[PDB]
Amino acid sequence: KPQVTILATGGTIAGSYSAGAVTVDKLLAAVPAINDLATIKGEQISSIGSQEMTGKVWLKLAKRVNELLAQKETEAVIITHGTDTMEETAFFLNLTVKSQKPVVLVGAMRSGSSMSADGPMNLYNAVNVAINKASTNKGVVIVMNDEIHAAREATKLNTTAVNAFASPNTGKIGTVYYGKVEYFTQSVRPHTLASEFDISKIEELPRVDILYAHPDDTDVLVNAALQAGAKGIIHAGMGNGNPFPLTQNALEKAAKSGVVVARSSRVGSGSTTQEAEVDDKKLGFVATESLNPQKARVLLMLALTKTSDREAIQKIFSTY
Amino acid sequence: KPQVTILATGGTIAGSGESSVKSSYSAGAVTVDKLLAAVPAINDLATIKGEQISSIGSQEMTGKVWLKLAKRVNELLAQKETEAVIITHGTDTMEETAFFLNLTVKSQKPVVLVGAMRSGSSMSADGPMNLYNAVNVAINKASTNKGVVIVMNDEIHAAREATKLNTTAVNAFASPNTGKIGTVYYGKVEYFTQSVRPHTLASEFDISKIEELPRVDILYAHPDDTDVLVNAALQAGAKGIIHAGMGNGNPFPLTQNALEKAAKSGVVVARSSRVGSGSTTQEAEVDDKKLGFVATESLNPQKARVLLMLALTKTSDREAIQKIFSTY
Amino acid sequence: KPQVTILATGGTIAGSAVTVDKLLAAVPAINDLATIKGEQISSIGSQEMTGKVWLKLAKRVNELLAQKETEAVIITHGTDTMEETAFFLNLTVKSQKPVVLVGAMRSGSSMSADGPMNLYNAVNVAINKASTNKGVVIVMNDEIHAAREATKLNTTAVNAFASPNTGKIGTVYYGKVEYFTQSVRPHTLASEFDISKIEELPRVDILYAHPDDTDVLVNAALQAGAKGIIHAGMGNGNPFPLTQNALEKAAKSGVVVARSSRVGSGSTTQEAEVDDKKLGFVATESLNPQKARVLLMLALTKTSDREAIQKIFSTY
Amino acid sequence: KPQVTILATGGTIAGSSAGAVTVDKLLAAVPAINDLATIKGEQISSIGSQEMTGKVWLKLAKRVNELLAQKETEAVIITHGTDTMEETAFFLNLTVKSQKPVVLVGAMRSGSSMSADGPMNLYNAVNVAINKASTNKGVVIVMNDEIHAAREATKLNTTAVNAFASPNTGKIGTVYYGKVEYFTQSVRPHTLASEFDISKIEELPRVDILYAHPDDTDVLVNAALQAGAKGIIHAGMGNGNPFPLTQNALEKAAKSGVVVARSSRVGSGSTTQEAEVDDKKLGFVATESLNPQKARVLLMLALTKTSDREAIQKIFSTY
Ligand SMILES: N[C@@H](CCC(=O)O)C(=O)O
Ligand SMILES: N[C@@H](CCC(=O)O)C(=O)O
Ligand SMILES: N[C@@H](CCC(=O)O)C(=O)O
Ligand SMILES: N[C@@H](CCC(=O)O)C(=O)O
Repeated sequence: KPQVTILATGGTIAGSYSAGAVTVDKLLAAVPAINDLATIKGEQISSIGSQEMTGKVWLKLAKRVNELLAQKETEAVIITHGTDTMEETAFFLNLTVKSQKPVVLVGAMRSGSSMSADGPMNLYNAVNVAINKASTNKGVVIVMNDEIHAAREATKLNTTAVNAFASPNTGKIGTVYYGKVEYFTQSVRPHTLASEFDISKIEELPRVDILYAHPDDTDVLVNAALQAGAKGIIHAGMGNGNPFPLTQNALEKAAKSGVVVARSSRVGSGSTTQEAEVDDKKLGFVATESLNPQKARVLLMLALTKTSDREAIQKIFSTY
Repeated sequence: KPQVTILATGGTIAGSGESSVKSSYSAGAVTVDKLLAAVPAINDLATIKGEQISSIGSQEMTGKVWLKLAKRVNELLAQKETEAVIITHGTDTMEETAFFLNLTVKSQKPVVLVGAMRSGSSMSADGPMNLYNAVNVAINKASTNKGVVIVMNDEIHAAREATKLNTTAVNAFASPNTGKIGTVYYGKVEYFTQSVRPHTLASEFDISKIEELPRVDILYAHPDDTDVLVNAALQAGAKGIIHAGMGNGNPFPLTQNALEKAAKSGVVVARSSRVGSGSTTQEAEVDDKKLGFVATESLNPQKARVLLMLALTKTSDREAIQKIFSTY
Repeated sequence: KPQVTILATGGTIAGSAVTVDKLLAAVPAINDLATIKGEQISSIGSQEMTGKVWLKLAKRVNELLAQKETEAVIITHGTDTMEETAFFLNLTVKSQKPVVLVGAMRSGSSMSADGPMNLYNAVNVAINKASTNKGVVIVMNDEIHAAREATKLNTTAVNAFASPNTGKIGTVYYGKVEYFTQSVRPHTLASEFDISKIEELPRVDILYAHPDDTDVLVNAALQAGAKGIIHAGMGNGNPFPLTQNALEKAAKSGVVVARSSRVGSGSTTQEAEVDDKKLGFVATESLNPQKARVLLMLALTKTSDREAIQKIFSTY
Repeated sequence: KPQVTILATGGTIAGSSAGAVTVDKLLAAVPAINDLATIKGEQISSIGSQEMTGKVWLKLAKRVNELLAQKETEAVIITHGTDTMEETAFFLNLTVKSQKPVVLVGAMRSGSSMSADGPMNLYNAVNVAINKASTNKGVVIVMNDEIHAAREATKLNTTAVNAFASPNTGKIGTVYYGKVEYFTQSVRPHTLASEFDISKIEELPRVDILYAHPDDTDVLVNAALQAGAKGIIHAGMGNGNPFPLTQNALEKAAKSGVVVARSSRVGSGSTTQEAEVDDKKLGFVATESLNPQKARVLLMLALTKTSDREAIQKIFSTY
């Protein structure tokens, strides 16, 4: 049997021999068929809802994943996670885990005690994906609702639906249906081993704020973010990354002062492009291209561990 | 043939390199004359008058322009000879304008917003067809009492439901919680559904005597979030805050504490979501009655901001504002 | 509390009339919402459905909703052809009272079975005051879909149901029901169809278009006594030439040929590439082949006139 | 600048010597193309895509193979009607023996229409064809600023300019005013990796498609058998399920040596093995994550090599 570690970041996503953590033992009690597929070890990394996630928990999680996958006996890692910010954690890991071994994030849109709880099947499927030979070198994945999503592309796109996860710019890379795993595509953007980021010696991540653009917008939130020590700002702009004039002036000021301003969009999908209506080279801004504000924040945070140069950060957004 | 006024809020959404000026007819505004020159088939469908209400990209829109636009639409539709109004508009904030109008226009006559995702000078510009289709929708008898609509990419979207969901695509407009209410294909209009949420004549909002709208900020939630943007919004005089929360409208704890403070101080805090679709629900993880918050339900942050702005012209009571979000 | 009848046909629905009693044992919270009566109308997978079962079901629903004590009907049904049954009922049930169809994409004995929640939500929709006069609805995966618009769009997903031309009309989330839109196409009471005295429905075949297509399937359908043919055409309802010739023959012989599309969404339009008036064809517009077949079947109970059938497709 | 051949299968997709009049009209309508590449043109057929036939597919595939064998040819672009572009693309994806780009492109709106999509689609298609990252992606469809893998692409709407989709996987890349970016690629074998070879083939095997529904029939199966069908795609209800009467007739067809492959009418997802239909007992193949029309193409090619159930199942589980 392959050996897999499940890292829990909160409560049980399913249900209502010790693997080595009470949450994971409850999961194995709820979904006993998992034991036929793999030898499961368990650890409790944090005990929070995903809306309480912090960079400190991310760094801890990434370092631990790296240390687990460096072990000869460990075939893969599964992380149970709240759905609200699973995309951010998955993306962070996708650029910080230095292995080709599978890393799978999984959660549940419905409570484990609910009628028609999604967790049991999601978890079962996640274990099957983790142990599948074809999952090697796919990068970090999210497995939800019979679907396998690349971490670069995945987002929570609905407040409540069991099918809330989507990859709006590319679609799912594969399927998993009652444990049967099939890949149809893979990301051609560099991840994991190919990533230039290394967080092994990092204790705190740089501060990056996100601003929400709208008509009759303001400068006061840019200024508050500067005042609070923001190293970067993601601007979730109107349409193709467009700011209101008053806000643009403030962002220009921010940029001149050494804070990295990266243009994303509030709309939900598509690329926030270079050489559209905003003169990024003149104003000192970066275009985040085909990401979303929350995932752009993650990438900018990592970029800021290496550099605050406009051109080098643009190149990072145009690569990853 | 019916008489329709096209209100332009910026440049031409169709054509390039046109003249306004032709011997047979003008409409009363250069932008609109250029539209007619670019799409001459429009003149067979309706008698077109034109006005220039503003001259901006939609990313520069302001409450002042919205008030001006709404009052003018109300005037135009009060005229016996005016069958409908079409507003040409930038795509970036067309959804906010449409939604504002949907709650402030006191008529059953059609109001149609239309734009173009591609420049009129571009290869394969979408504006000419979008505009032609918009005119056909504006004059169609079935468009009466549908509320304010957006017409883009052969589709008719209810203002309550519409959003720009993509940065660049000609098909960027969607109604993610309900779909389009109708279609328009080479001018052929069909409706399949209609909103059952009150709009236009049935709206309780009235902006005829309003000069400035209340200030409502929007915040973007994320892990390791902060209190400093709530505080800055309070300091700047925010009457309301839309919180674009994680998942089903969930805040980070530090931010929640600041929002609770904001609520206690009389600022209306309304929970929406960053995710893109679905309802930010009551009686989920956030105790809204205890904390003093409103749940915006099936809107999005930007449209929730509009509704809260209008609500704040009448009241800042939590229960009354919740009822407004649960009605409109 | 309101009285509701659940009709089982049934499919694989909740838990590991007896079927309805098992549902109530699996989802006991339903008993707090309504007084549930149960009947077994058929005992089949929905891939075995027939016009005889549809007629029986519709007559029974009409009888039940004519009763003063009956607030609504819920029909448990297999997912494969739920859309066809819902659409049929939408044009044949003569009442404003709610009719809700509900099923499950996963077996009731499966991990994470969808049936229990679907059923619970369906009862809540059936008894909601806003569900009156919405027409027949499908309730699946927290969503309320109008029968006219609904289709099964995926082979296996719990979210397989969609309304690709319009979206869902409402939501139901842990029993909380909200409507955001409603159909403006006539249904139920406003329908001109009446099946109370009908024992067999007219035969309507469906053909699948493709490059290098054939005439032999048109001919076989004619030979087998087809009163209508739905052609699931390429793109905007377009036939291969050999097939078109055969369909023209079929039309001249009195068989109604209606153009739909294989693509999955959008309207198969009039006045596109196919000269329908010349060739003798009807354009089905914004339906799909399977639902167009239902509507043509009903139309054929009243008429086989091209213009009248086009008017029916342009109305319903 | 790179040399690219545009093969036209019908009229102009844009506007109202490269070596073919259609292609010269395209260059007149979209002159910016000439800055990107040296364009040669050929007229392979002169038809709407609803009139496509295997004969035109064979001709097209052989010609593409010839053109890409030429050192001077960087890529091929094929202008095509939208209705059956997905079939032609899928066929070429399994028959073109090269890593050089092959790009299919069309227009949902007529070139003479207001807001015609052809000019931009064509411009974008040339940019994709000449991009270095398009090598070894397989055959692609370029429409509405999107790059779709041939295996996954389908026309999903009757009229919309955004009618093309990849419902099981999404687009593999984007092209926006000529700027090309790939985000994914297919991991299913295509082009050079395909086992199919049509260089000596003159006619493809006959494969019919049947549309399933309640109260279904056996007469269409029988007519297809009578007409010489080597295979039948059954577009089944839900997860590839037949009506009983029809299943009996398909079982008969299978026993008689006709390959029966189960797909679905629904639009997306896999028609799976080991669901409600006992394929091994009845003699059927499950087409998995394709659609009826593309399953037909793959079965047609499979039938040039074998009519064995197990070998055809393996083909559907591979490509
Ligand atoms: N807000 C919770 C919801 C539970 C879930 O859907 O995962 C979380 O993300 O932690
Ligand atoms: N972003 C500008 C450009 C035009 C458009 O995209 O509609 C605007 O919103 O006005
Ligand atoms: N194909 C079966 C699946 C089981 C179910 O849907 O209940 C049916 O349509 O009945
Ligand atoms: N049905 C025609 C029209 C052109 C088009 O839609 O691309 C074809 O496919 O050739």
